[PDB]
Amino acid sequence: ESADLRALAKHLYDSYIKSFPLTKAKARAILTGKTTDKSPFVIYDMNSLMMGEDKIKFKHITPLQEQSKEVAIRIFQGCQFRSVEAVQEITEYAKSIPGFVNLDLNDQVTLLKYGVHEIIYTMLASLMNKDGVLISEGQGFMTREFLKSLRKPFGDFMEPKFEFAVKFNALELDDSDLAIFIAVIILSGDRPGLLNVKPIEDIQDNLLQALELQLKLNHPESSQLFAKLLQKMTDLRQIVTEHVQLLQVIKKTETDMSLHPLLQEIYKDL
Amino acid sequence: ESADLRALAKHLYDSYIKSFPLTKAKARAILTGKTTDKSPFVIYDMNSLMMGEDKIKFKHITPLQEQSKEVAIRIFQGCQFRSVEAVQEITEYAKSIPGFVNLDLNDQVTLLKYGVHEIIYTMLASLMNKDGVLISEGQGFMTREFLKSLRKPFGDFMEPKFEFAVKFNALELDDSDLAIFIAVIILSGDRPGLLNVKPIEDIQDNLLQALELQLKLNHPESSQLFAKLLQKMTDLRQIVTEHVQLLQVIKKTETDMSLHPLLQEIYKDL
Ligand SMILES: O=C(O)[C@H](Cc1ccccc1)Oc1ccc(-c2ccccc2)cc1
Repeated sequence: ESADLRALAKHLYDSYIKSFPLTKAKARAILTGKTTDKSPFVIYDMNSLMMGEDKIKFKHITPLQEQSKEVAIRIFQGCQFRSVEAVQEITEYAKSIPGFVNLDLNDQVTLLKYGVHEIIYTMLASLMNKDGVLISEGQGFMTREFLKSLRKPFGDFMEPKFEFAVKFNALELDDSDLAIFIAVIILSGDRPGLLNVKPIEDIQDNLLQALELQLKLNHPESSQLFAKLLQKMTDLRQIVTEHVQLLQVIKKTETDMSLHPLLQEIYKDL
Repeated sequence: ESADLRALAKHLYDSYIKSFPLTKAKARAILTGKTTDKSPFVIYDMNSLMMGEDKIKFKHITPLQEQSKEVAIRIFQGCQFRSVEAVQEITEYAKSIPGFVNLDLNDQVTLLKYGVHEIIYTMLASLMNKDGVLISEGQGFMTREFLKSLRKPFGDFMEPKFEFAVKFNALELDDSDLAIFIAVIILSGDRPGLLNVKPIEDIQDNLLQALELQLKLNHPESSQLFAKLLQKMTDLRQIVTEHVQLLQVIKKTETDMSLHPLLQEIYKDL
């Protein structure tokens, strides 16, 4: 019954909004979109970063570039802190999806563990455009040009995403679309370790139906959109694979240090 | 109109039969040991592989292996024969896809370059069951167990495809289904290098409509099969990749060998 799907879509959309601070609507208005009433603090150079990290609401480190920690490492470490926040926001949204909390606790952990990266890159695209990504609750903007002028290892760290984001955003999806999509991702069924796949695919199936209806009604002239969105899941997978790679590579730069114990402890890998 | 779509499905199914000698239909008939009009010779060890050259058209070596192109090599030399055989075939099927031959000559080469291996592992699935795969046009059956006990590297060339096959075959798709799915794979548009994307996406958007109707009609009691099928394309991409990196391994540990030109031309790391 379409009566239930429309209902399921509104529920999830509602949770998505109350779960994620920066929405794509809120992000798009700030971005390319005009809507100028509080412009962001651009970061196009080493000086932009420095001459700004001391005036931007950031809770980790301040501008100190001169034989005192490097810029390429400070930015990466910075994205890990934030991704720990996102993981928490995603976990909360996961518990709003009908059926998720009723699943075996182990599988819930497995679904989150293996779906968090795909969700993050999907939402990252809401903050990015061909020229950069919004930063800090949408208070800054780190240009795409800067990010590529980063150290030898971090130079390819964000370029692939930018390429994915541009294609993904061409779909012109809104938060009500992304909400259902993000749920489909969480409720996969192919994640390794699942103890009871039936309920998971049962829910994904119901989420997939909602998503389909949501796209037909919300984008009536955008043919086969549903199909395009699902085939984007192939792109995210590579994005996640390719990500664990550069990670292992980075895991061969900074390592043995006695001050990282309880700090590294908080930032395992995901 | 859903009538042109049905006509497209029929058209495609028709060219599919005309380009592929061993359909899933014939393959399943041979695999269901019940149908004994012509059963296969089961390869599951050296003696079997050895005797396999008597009841099959195995032009390879029957006697000693190691000091004369070991068993492993022999098996993959043939494998290589099949891919090129499949490429030429898939290449023939592609020309039947409406509009494909009208695309930019270069894009045609790109659609095939990235499409053909995803298609080969899709169709290869029709020849597998949890236990093994039919070889030499169904005349033979090589055990999954035997294939996995080969030399350190060659040993794990097929396992990831058997795992794909087991879950992909659970979808119970038939030749008329795969025909349209196989066409959706080629007419991607997200393939690297494509000079002209719009025209390509107009064809695929057409192929996806067809496939959607085909699945609803041919598998009415199968919810979200369409979606399930499209997500399977993510598995395909991954399989292609692990494969190439394996090929790169042999390329270094076997300098006396050779990866066929056509396959070499198609393959590019990264
Ligand atoms: O990569 C390819 O194009 C094919 C794809 C394929 C794999 C399994 C069944 C049918 C096709 O798989 C090959 C794997 C190994 C080899 C090979 C050839 C000579 C020596 C060592 C490996 C050739 C093809």
